[PDB]
Order: sequence, then C-alpha cells, then structure tokens
Amino acid sequence: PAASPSALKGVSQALLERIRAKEVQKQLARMTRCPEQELRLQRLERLPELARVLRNVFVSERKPALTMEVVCARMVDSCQTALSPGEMEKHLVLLAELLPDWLSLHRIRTDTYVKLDKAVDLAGLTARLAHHVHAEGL
Repeated sequence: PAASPSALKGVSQALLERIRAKEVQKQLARMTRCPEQELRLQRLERLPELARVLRNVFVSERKPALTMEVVCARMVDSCQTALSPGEMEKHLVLLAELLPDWLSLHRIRTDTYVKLDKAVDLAGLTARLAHHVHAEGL
C-alpha cells in the first residue's frame, strides 16, 4: 500500500523569493541564475557587430575574396570569448540568407572561395538585417 498526495501554492511567495536569491549568490550559487539573462540579449544583439567586423576583417586582408577555409578559420578564431564554433557558423549563414548581393561564392576547380563587396552601404544592411523577418536567429 502506497499513495502520492499533492497540493498547490500558486501565490507570489515563490515570486518574491527571487529577491532573496540576490543574497544567496555569494552563499550557495547552485543553479542560482536569473539576471544572467542579459548575456542572452547581449549575444543576440551582436548582429551588427558581426556584420561590421566581417567588413573590417575583409578590408584589412587586402582582398575582397578569400578561400572557404581561410574565411572559416578567420571567423571561428573569434570564439575566444564564451561561445561554441556553431554560433559563429550560424551567423555566417544568417547573413548570407538576407545578403545575396553582399556575400557570394565562387567554386573553382582548385578550391571554393567567397566574395564580399566592402563598398556596399552597411547602413542599408543594418536595417535590412534588423528586419528579423526570416532570421529567427539563424
């Protein structure tokens, strides 16, 4: 013989207790996370940062075209912060998905390369990128 009783406590107790967690951060710090959400927002808003840095990276390279591995290596190296190589790649495809006139691909019998026009009005790109129509954080 056994049983499994239950009850409910749907009241602002557990809501107000989130205040007290701000003191417990120095004491326990075990699954204690709430204000840390700002990192998620700070990560998703790098949209313009990646676009500007990309342009800069190509500009300083003295060449508007780079090999598949060269641009890849050049982008993944930026991971020396607090993210995986996947988030980098996700950004590469997202950009290209709305920037078919900025970014290009040229497959050659020796290797594959990318083309990028550093004279295109980035401001127009910032807007048409901030549109978030089909991006869904690609």
